[PDB]
Amino acid sequence: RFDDSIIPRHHGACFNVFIPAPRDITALIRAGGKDDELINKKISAKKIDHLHRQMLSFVTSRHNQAYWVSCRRETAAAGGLQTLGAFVEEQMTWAQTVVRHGGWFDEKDIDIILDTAIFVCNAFVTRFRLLHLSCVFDKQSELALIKQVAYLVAMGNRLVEACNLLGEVKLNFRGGLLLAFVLTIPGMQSRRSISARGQELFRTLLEYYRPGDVMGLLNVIVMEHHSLCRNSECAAATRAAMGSAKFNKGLFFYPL
Ligand SMILES: [Zn+2]
Repeated sequence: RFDDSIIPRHHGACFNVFIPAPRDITALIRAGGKDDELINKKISAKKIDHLHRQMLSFVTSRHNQAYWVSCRRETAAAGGLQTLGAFVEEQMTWAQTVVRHGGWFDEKDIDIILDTAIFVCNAFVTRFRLLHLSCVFDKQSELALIKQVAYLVAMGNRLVEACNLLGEVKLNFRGGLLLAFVLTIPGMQSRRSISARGQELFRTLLEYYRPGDVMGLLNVIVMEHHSLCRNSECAAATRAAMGSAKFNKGLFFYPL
């Protein structure tokens, strides 16, 4: 007797056990210039919020902005979904912060982390399509949407079309809400071109986002499909999509 059910064997590997969560940014500048495990780039929502003035004078400083922006886009062009989910996390948590402090998405003046939201978003979704979406999503109604939101963003501009498409749909299933979080900073940055119902969706996703949510949703989605998907190629593609999580040269922090 035993019962192998009470073991979360579906949870996969575990390199860090769950640990319960309870003025200098040069270490964050130096994290940006190197690839590292995310646990080495990690930081707390409230640590960043304490460091807003200072990290703001860094990301909006003119010196090397051209390099950090190209460098981030270079990583995101070659990174897998672990890199890109890391970038999406960093920018979602950064935005949420600058807003709380009275900032806004004004394309005039450059913010390193923000000036790449749309590039990073395009890159993630383009990599999402490397999955066997058909195997993953299941419900035909959900897969139908997800596949289309991925079609528009991945091919061409068409960001407004994908933002608008999401505003119409109810996002009570994980795959769509994920992609919504991905587009939330492209969404806000495109606020005066999208449907009012989009404008409201992305606004709320932004204010209701907590720093784990994107790497979380991506994790549990991939995790639970592969508790049953015995398919050899679907698993092989899932592995290709998320490459090294240690390929993040442009990333300044991984938020929590
Ligand atoms: Zn599968």
